[PDB]
Amino acid sequence: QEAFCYSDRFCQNYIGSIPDCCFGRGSYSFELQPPPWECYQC
Repeated sequence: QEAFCYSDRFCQNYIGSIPDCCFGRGSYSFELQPPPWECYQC
């Protein structure tokens, strides 16, 4: 329910994991700090 949230769309700014990831700046992925294209930008 908690995808990894990266405030930046390049997936390298991990702020944690939250299920309300898209209620702020965030790109979410199910992997730890992957390449920019592997995250979904909110």
